[PDB]
Amino acid sequence: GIGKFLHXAKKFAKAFVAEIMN
Amino acid sequence: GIGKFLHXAKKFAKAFVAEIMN
Amino acid sequence: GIGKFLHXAKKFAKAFVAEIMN
Amino acid sequence: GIGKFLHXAKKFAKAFVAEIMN
Repeated sequence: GIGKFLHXAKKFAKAFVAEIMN
Repeated sequence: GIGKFLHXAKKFAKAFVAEIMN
Repeated sequence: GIGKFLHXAKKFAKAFVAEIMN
Repeated sequence: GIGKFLHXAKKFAKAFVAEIMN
């Protein structure tokens, strides 16, 4: 899905942000 | 941590790929 | 009806997202 | 392209107007 794909990016965006913070 | 973060990357990678193959 | 209208909407959403990525 | 996307918008607008005008 296109929804799946974008709600994919959002998860990775958030994991990225959590991690640069650590 | 890393595992969780790569396993974020992995899901985005695989969803990005499924999306381009439609 | 609804099915045809929603599937109008879905085509715009897909074209919109494509357009912003290109 | 822009042509494709614009002619996405047009189909959506036509589907919306036709839906909502009952």
